[PDB]
Amino acid sequence: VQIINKKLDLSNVQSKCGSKDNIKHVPGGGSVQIVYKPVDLSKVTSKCGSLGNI
Amino acid sequence: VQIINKKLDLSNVQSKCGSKDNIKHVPGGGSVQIVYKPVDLSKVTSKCGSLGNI
Amino acid sequence: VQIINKKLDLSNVQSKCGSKDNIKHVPGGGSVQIVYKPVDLSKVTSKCGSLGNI
Repeated sequence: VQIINKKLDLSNVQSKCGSKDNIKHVPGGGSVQIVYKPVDLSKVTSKCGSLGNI
Repeated sequence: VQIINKKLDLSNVQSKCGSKDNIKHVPGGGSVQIVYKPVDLSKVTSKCGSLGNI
Repeated sequence: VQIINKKLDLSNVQSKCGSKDNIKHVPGGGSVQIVYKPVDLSKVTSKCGSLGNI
């Protein structure tokens, strides 16, 4: 009943950001979820001289 | 009944930011969750001379 | 019934930030969670000459 994963990871990231989730994973009936007036206004600048493998 | 993972990781990150989640994992019926006036005005600047393997 | 992990990790991080989660893992029905006026205002700067393996 063998399971064999053998994973190899060489990945690279310059800047990595997690989630910014407002309401998340709320199991139950008759519950109330309100998200009111969100504003994403954020800025991302990425500049690179050469991107990719080989 | 073997399980064999054998994982290898050489990965790189220059800056790593976790999540910023407002309401998260709230198990139960009849509950109230409110998230009122969120703003995200964050800035992310990434600059690189060469990004990638080999 | 072998479980065998064999994991090897050589990964690198220059700067690492944990999560900034407001309300998190709150078990119970009929409960109330309010998050009011969040502001992400953060700045992240990453500059590199060469990022990646070999």
